[PDB]
Amino acid sequence: PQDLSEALKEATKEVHTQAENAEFMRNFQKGQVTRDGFKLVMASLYHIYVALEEEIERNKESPVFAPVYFPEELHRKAALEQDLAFWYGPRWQEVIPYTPAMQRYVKRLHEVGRTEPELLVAHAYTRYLGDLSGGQVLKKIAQKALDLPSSGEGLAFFTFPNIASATKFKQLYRSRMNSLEMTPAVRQRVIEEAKTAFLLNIQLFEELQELLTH
Ligand code: HEM
Repeated sequence: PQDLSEALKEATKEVHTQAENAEFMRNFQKGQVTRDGFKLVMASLYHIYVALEEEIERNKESPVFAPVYFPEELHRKAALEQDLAFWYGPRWQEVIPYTPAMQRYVKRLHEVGRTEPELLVAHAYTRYLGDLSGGQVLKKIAQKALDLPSSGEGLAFFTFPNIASATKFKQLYRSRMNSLEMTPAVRQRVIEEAKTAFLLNIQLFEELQELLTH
């Protein structure tokens, strides 16, 4: 399609399904998530978003990323810090896992931000528009599965408080994505990088399910 936002959506349909089909996500969707499994995905997300948000800050004034720079609206590191303090306690930094599959994803995010920053939009699309677009169904599942106390914390990640309307915001973000100027080669690489981002998530899911089933 002409618009990058539509090109991305169409090009990643089949890997999104692969993610939906991954065993860990099948189980999450059938509501068979455990607190230990949930904790692991929240730890994963912290590492991913620390790396992604570091590289967005690095490249925020670059013409290859500035049009989609929305820090107040989208930043997730602080929310995940709040959440991990709940799930892993006050010493969470010293005890959260940082696994090889998590490292693989973080490594690629830094390579992209430092040496192929034109591709960073692919990673911000995959994470932010996915977490925003899917956050509604994704949260629903946990709360009814995790039996959390009524302690007012642990799921801040699933609320973007500086977005009053997700629908308006997605429209805006897509608009901005579409205003990026790129050659056909870069556009091709951006699309492939969005597929790569999905596969990095899928391989993570495969690792976490392994870790949880000993
Ligand atoms: C069990 C797994 C998953 C479920 C149930 C699912 C849920 C959703 C929902 C409900 C939407 C709405 C579609 C729309 O935009 O109209 C969607 C969008 C999307 N999700 Fe997921 N998702 C899952 C896995 C993931 C993963 C692992 C990623 C990436 C890390 C992801 C990235 C995306 C993206 C980028 C979109 C937005 C598409 C676009 O508008 O271009 N999803 N997903």
